Amino acid sequence: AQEEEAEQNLSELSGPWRTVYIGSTNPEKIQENGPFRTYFRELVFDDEKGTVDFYFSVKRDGKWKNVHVKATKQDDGTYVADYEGQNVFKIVSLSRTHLVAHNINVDKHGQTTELTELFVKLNVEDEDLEKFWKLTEDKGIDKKNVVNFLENENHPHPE
Amino acid sequence: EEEAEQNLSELSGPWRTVYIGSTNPEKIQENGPFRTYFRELVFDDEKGTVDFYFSVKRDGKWKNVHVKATKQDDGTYVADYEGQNVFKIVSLSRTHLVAHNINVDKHGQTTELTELFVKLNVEDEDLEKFWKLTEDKGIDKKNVVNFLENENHPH
Ligand SMILES: O=C(c1ccccc1)c1ccccc1
Ligand SMILES: O=C(c1ccccc1)c1ccccc1
Repeated sequence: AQEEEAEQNLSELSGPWRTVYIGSTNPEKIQENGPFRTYFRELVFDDEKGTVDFYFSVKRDGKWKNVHVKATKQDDGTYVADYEGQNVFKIVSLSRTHLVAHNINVDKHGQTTELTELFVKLNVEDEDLEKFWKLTEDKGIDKKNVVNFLENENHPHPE
Repeated sequence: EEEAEQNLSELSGPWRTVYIGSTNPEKIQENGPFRTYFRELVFDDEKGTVDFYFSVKRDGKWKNVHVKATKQDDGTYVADYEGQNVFKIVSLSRTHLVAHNINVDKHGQTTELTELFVKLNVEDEDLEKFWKLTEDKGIDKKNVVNFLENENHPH
């Protein structure tokens, strides 16, 4: 026989995530204007369809682009996705706080690039959200006069 | 299983704004001085100060701003930024900060703000796992980009 089915409950991990480090066997891919110099914003895991949606930003041709990629899991355990070629992505380490992954990309010219990455989750606990809303209510502030900086398109540029 | 010793200076590092509320909506609307995107906070126990590093859009352009707040005997902080500010920390832990700020501008107008900020924690064991994986794939350390420091020092 082989290995047995892997238990999964990644739905919980969905939410805002950020890029910490990305390594590459080909520096061109992550250098300025590179296709994989990706600033993550959000990750959504769906245990039913067995997919992962990536929402990130990349600067291309001097302009900033918000990209949405959808990855599909395989019996293999790895995920496949189309972005600047074909990608085979593997989650090496995962938890409520971090994600260490390895990705293999083959561009249109058949060039194979291997990338490693570390991403961290921006966790907002319910207890702390309640403390904010109560405080906000005590100061007589209208829910309408509250801005969400986690999901706002009008944000600073890292480069 | 181990955890770093808890210290105030241990709270220093990359922080992000989650929510900001204002009694005066104009202060946090686009081009408002308090629509602040936090980058880093630096706490200093000995000196009784907190250094704020954030970005704010003004006249269609992003500005990086640094503000140093000083603690008072009553535990609150004072800071000079678009008038005088009295900053109060309502709840603080390794992962979150809830604060109340009172601001009085150069015209005598008072605005009361509330905010929820979160810290971006990078654990030592997670960094090691990343570096072990990176070397396993024969990736040179100079072929690695630090995205966190780019976002913390934008332009
Ligand atoms: O930005 C990555 C990526 C972006 C879009 C599709 C697949 C992967 C990536 C980089 C390094 C490791 C793992 C994933
Ligand atoms: O922008 C804030 C601020 C920035 C610099 C000095 C004082 C206050 C702030 C926002 C929300 C809650 C508490 C304080």
